[PDB]
Amino acid sequence: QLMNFPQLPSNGIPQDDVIEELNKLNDLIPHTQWKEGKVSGAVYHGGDDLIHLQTIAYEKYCVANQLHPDVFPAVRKMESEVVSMVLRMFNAPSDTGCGTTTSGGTESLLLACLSAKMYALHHRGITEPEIIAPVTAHAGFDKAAYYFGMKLRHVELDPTTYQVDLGKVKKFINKNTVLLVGSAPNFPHGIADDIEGLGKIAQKYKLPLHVDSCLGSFIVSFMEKAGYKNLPLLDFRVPGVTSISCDTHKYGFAPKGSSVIMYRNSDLRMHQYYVNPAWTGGLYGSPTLAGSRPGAIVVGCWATMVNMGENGYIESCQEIVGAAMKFKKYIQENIPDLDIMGNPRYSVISFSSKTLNIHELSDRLSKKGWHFNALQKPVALHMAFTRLSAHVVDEICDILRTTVQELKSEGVADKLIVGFLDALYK
Amino acid sequence: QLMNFPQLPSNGIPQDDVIEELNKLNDLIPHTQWKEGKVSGAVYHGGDDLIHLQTIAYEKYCVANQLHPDVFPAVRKMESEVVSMVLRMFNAPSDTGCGTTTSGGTESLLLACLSAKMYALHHRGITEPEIIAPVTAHAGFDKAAYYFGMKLRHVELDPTTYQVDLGKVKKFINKNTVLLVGSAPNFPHGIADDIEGLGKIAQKYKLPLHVDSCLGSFIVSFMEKAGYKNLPLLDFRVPGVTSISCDTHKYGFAPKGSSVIMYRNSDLRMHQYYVNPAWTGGLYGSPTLAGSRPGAIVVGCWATMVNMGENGYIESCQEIVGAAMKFKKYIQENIPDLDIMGNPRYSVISFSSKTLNIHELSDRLSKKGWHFNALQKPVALHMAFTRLSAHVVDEICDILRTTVQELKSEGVADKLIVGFLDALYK
Repeated sequence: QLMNFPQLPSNGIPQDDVIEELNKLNDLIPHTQWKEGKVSGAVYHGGDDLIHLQTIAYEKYCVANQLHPDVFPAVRKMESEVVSMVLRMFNAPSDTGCGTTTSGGTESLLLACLSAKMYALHHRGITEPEIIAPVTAHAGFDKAAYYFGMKLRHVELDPTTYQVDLGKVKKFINKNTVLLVGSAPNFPHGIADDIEGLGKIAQKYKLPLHVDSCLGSFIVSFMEKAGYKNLPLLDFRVPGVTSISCDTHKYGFAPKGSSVIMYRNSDLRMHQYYVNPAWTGGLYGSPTLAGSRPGAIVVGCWATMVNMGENGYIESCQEIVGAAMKFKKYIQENIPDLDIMGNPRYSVISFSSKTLNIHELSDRLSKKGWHFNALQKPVALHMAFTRLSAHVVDEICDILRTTVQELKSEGVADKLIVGFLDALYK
Repeated sequence: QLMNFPQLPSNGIPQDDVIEELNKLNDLIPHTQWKEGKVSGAVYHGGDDLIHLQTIAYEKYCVANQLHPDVFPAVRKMESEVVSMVLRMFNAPSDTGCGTTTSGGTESLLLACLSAKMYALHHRGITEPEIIAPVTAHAGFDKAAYYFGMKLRHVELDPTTYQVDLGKVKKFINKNTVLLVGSAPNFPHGIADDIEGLGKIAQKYKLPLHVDSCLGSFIVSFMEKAGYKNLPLLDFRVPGVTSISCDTHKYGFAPKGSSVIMYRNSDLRMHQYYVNPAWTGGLYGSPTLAGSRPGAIVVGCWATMVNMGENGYIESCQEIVGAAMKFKKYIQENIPDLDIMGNPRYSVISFSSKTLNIHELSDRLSKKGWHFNALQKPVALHMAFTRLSAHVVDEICDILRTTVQELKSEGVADKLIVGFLDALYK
């Protein structure tokens, strides 16, 4: 049995008695087997070898804190490089094309939102900021409206392609609209909204255009280098594109808790910064929303991108997307009871069904240890393909079986969410 | 010479060619010698042995993501423990006394602010939130007002004790006031504001009381167990105390990027959470402000607190504070040209001088490789004692020498800060 600690021990336990417990924890208390590619997301690589790299890199820069460039210059140099490499993947202006680093993919979105808020509030003085984005967007956009007190307006989609209706959005352009969003790809259905034709509308109403490539990251960019044709534009080559998010801790396989927000020029990110010279403790200047920052993490991110190179994320994209498509084809050819959502061109595959109760089906799967992300409006579920789940041949026959087992069988919910949040500390 | 990367390499370089570069970086590009205890802050421990622990712990839980408790349960169990141990250090109600974990010490402050904003906006419906705090507070409080659009009102201090004037604050109690802050200790001067007598005023105007112990962390709490007398109350034993911040990545020696925010009951933190069931991608529920979170970091934090135990942070407090006091005494007995700021009872020591130009003095030191935090209003400087700088006997004779070398010698600055922020990516 493993020992728990309601409070600090009388005497500190040796390092040896610790790692033993660090293993007792992994070995004992059961969990979802991500190592066996049974989770849609969470772990995106899992390679014992890769982990070891970012582990020793962690050790080298364990104390690193981006708050102090004068003390940790190498970390500064490695960030300027990371952002630089990511900028080239999305073909940002080699001239004014700047960028910045963030923690989670969520912080990246909030910084693009704060950028537009304090921008339109500087060139238009909008006292009532208003952000508009697809319903298929990410909760990261729904947070910004809550925190910054902005007005978030959801826009419905095209029932056929499941993309975004570029017409309904026009009906929402106001004197308060500060930015328009285009998830590419979105989290729910993994389908890139019309971006190539969205960099034209942005130019019309002089509004900032943000692309939520947090999920796409190192897949969408390499779709072209992987040898895939008929692919829209999802980046700065689209003149109407302002900012672009990208999670390196996702499909970059970088240490969890590392993403990047990009811009077309510096005067934009200027509005995402915080400046307070008046402060007595000195004169703060957070490039992001955080004070002290985990230097090691970004270093581990820098090391993976080099160890992988441009050739790595190709053999990565080809593999991941390769499986996602094989998956899609199998649930079309076989498993006739399922319905693909739109035309997933990438590594994320979504689907639904009116013949079966998808809600119960999900439970039938989770009971077998396989966890698909449960969706709503419409009620569905998907599988974000990772290197681990890239061993798909198994869970294709698995889902068919489960579907075979299905057909062979004759109020304010706001208060509930808070409950399982408090339950994370007992 | 070290190789730089404007973009991803043609072919990924072997792990071996990476760690070599990871060392070339440390070895080559010069930096401030924190290992020699020449930095007031940044690195708080630096122990090769300790680092190794949190390094292998990192490896065990490298993929860990707090977004998925069902996948990483051990991380859940270790967080519930961490918060639990920290709660006991500050003597929170063993009944309703709850808590939560955060990234940087900054996020912890913002969550206490959002807590009060969405609280007074729920029980009083205050459309114009108003936060009041000492000028000696932290920039973390100045950020919340900027992001959440709250009104931050600074309050001056007592010219003699350098604490906070509990009278001037009374003159600011409004129908918009949502919380009062009490830095303990503050960053600028490392002097704990009157908290023992501040838990009485909080009860008067039924306002939430937040203690910024982000800097004090594992020092203030252990001041009593270290064998020190005549110590005010800086925690929940003060009935008027609502929330309390604490940076574990500071004096806890935990992996950088880990702090904790505490409450007296759950209904408080309830307001710091984010809830969005309406979201189509599912039903988000961020306990903090972040999406995906670095599980490894909190695990490394959990491992240090156990390896240290309650006996570790005593031999820690006794050592750190021991040096800070020896430092203070030496600049009083010797170095008659300096003036201690108030009565620093802890590990942080601040001072000033009218005889010498402190600004130039700071430069004289930084030129010798010794970096003290430059302060303003009043123009001064301090030294936050870490385990490394806890070898003080040296830099006491160093500062005297530098002072000896001193006396032996016959517009909108807002636009400037943004400059050195953009310069972090070239």
